[PDB]
Amino acid sequence: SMKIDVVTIFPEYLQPVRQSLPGKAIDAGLVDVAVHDLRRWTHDVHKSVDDSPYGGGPGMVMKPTVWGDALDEICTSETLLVVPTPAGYPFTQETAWQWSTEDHLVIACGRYEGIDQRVADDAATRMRVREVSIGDYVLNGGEAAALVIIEAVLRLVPGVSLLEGPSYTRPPSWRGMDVPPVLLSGDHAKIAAWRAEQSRQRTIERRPDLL
Amino acid sequence: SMKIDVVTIFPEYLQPVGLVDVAVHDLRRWTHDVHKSVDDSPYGGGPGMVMKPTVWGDALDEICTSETLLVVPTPAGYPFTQETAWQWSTEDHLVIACGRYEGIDQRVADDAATRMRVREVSIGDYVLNGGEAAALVIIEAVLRLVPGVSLLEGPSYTRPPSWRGMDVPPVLLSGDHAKIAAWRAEQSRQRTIERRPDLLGFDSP
Ligand SMILES: COc1cc(COC(=O)c2cn[nH]c2)cc(-c2cccnc2)c1
Ligand SMILES: COc1cc(COC(=O)c2cn[nH]c2)cc(-c2cccnc2)c1
Repeated sequence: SMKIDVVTIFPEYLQPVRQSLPGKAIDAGLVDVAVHDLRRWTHDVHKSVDDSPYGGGPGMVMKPTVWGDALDEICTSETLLVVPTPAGYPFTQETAWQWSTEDHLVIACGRYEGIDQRVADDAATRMRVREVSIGDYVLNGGEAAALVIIEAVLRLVPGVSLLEGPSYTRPPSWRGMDVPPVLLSGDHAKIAAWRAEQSRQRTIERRPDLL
Repeated sequence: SMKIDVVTIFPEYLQPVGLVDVAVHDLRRWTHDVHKSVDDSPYGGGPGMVMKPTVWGDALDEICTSETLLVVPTPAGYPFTQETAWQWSTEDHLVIACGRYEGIDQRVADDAATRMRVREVSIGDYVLNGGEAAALVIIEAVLRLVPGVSLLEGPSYTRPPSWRGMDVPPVLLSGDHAKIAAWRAEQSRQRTIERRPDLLGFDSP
């Protein structure tokens, strides 16, 4: 059973996740994903979520007073607070496996230049906090990263190396290209060895970093 | 200016998407029979189903041209990075083919590559149920680089200068750009070493 809370200034962006949830998983109480508009915790009539950076520079920084109030209300001592950021530790399949057993994830979606660092540092004095990157590219905000994280974790919750090689299905011949005959051979030891070699060759060509 | 076509059996997942136009297409629109079957069991055995080449071939025939960059997200792909985003930001036409089940028949990409440029790419070393979330990541990373639209970044701070008894580092309040530039450098180097030693050419933990 897992609760996921997402905090964002674009709550509609998280409409897809709540759709893709099977009804049976929700009714068996195995999962609950809730999305919260950050501006609910703003203090001023202009609903400000950001301000200029100390020390100057580009972009605005999200306000600690607003985030602090939000996390105070949503988090508990048992919460795993997830903060997507290009500056984070790498989020990998290992990470997804580990988090799939958590009772409560809270994902803080940041925008612009980032979130005042005191938010995470304060939170870390009473809960577990993980700043993570889903990849070495830059996005405008953490919302797309939240979708990726939610999907990678929840598909490892029951009910909710080398690269893989090519897959084939019917028909045996299509636009002049035949399925590799070994796959139709009924020699399953040989098929396994062909697939292993396919995997080795693909990994050398595409991901030599994994060797 | 850029056109992006996304092809998927779950088009409503792409809802959270005039310098660019983005169109989303239901792959089932190119099936011929009632059940609208898009997948079948893998030749050679294995787990899960494989998307059939026939449906994909018909969809891509209509949607792509020889100028098209066909993008296929897959955990088995070349890495999609910021360099990739820069490269694709000047393309006229991206088509993103979103797979489901355990994958797409390899002949779809192989056939496409006889007519156009094809890129199988991974957005990271984790596994998703389908390419749709990866498509959203790729679209965001690329569109923000479209004309008219290393080391890890260190910590950022804004007002107030003291919050819950936690002070903004004093150098950031000093107005000394040289001391500030140097402090930020030491922060970034320190963060990179700790979190991403691979970026500086060191062994991963
Ligand atoms: C909370 O701090 C953030 C968060 C994000 C969104 O996450 C990603 O882009 C990401 C997550 N894994 N890989 C990339 C982006 C920025 C940002 C944007 C532009 C310039 N500088 C910083 C800052
Ligand atoms: C077209 O072939 C695919 C595509 C995808 C979706 O993309 C990603 O998950 C992804 C993209 N970058 N990093 C990860 C997933 C699978 C798949 C799923 C489960 C088991 N095995 C394979 C296959």
